[PDB]
Amino acid sequence: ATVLLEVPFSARGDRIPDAVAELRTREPIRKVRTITGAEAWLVSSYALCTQVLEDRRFSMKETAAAGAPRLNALTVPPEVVNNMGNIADAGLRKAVMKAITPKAPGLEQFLRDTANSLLDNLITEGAPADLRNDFADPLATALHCKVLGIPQEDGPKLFRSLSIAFMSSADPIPAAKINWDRDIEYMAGILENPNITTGLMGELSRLRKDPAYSHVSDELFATIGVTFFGAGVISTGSFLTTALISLIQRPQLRNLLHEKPELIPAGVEELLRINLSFADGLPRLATADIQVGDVLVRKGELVLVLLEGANFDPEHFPNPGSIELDRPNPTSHLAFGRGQHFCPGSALGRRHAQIGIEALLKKMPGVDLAVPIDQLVWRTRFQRRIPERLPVLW
Ligand code: HEM
Ligand SMILES: O=C1N[C@@H](Cc2ccc(O)cc2)CN[C@H]1Cc1ccc(O)cc1
Repeated sequence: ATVLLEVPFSARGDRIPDAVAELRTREPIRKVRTITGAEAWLVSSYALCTQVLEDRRFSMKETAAAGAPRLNALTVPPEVVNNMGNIADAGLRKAVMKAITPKAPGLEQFLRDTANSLLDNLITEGAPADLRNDFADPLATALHCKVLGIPQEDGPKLFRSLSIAFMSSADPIPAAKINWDRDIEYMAGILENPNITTGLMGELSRLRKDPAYSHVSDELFATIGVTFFGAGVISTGSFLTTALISLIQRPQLRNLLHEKPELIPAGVEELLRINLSFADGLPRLATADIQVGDVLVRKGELVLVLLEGANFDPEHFPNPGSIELDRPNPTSHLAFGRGQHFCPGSALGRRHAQIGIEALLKKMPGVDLAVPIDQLVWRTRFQRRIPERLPVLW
């Protein structure tokens, strides 16, 4: 006798498990057990993943309902699971989007200057260098302080909440509440700080005093700052880190992008497609009985949309494990999701990775791992797959 298949399969972000293609072929929707002990439906084909993400009856908000089967414990208040819905209901979606575009004057130059400064410091210090802790994550942090309009010196402490805030735990996490409440207090102070007049927080600060937003809660305004900092920093830092591994393990591609940097955007789109940064499927709770492939999902059941299931599906992306810069459907991957909850920071995430990679290839054309790849230490029970350190030489 064996127990029901458990998720996630592996915390490693450098290889996709063979089990993914086996499930996709044999049972592209099948029952699994999550870390909390709940059962869920794991969806692993492109066709079924998109079906779920495109049907709002598979609800993100309802995953926070008391008594629901859970993928993991909440690390935020339950209402914050509906964060984007709350922002939209407050009439703030357009303003938040506009504030997080990479097209803001001087923003791309700031990303370039910051990436170049971080790389120059690594070169001065000498190999080995840690590309996660001393490149990708500080670049993500600096970017988000700039986008938010908050002091660069405040970034490191906000960043240190993230190793806990983005845990994927079976049980509630006491430290997550301590950090959440403290970070909310910080953002509430930013809204009242007369010096904060730029970026997302400067815009929220002004809208907060505009009569057309007088009944939007101060709780929501502070929550937008904490959540966009956290989601953006963890997602960009983690994606860039693991994309650097994907690139370092593909020296022919690395050489091609070094030689022809105009191919970097197409390269980043493929690095997004093959990315294993999301450690768990995207969760949704069924609000009705809905047929998904051979399974009638019942109201109240949990569904997990496995992004690498979709993104490595050979029926949608032939030769899925290969980075091919001339695919006919290059942006049709699910790295930023699909449907109602499509990533609001997608353009900024793409630009962060493009500039980070462009700068690294110019500064360190000979970049390579400084340890055998198996020696990377993959963070466990986390919402992202990331190596704890990424030691390189050049
Ligand atoms: C490479 C970088 C990024 C990746 C791969 C990524 C990926 C994703 C994915 C897959 C989703 C959909 C989740 C779902 O449907 O359950 C999402 C949602 C979200 N992301 Fe991103 N993200 C990235 C960057 C960012 C940035 C830069 C920000 C903000 C500054 C951001 C903010 C958010 C937020 C707030 C949501 C929730 C949207 C909703 O619920 O409607 N992301 N992201
Ligand atoms: O915008 C959001 N949208 C939802 C997206 C979501 C839903 C369910 C999950 O299992 C994971 C993420 C959750 N809260 C935020 C993301 C977030 C989470 C934790 C933090 O400490 C900071 C920012």
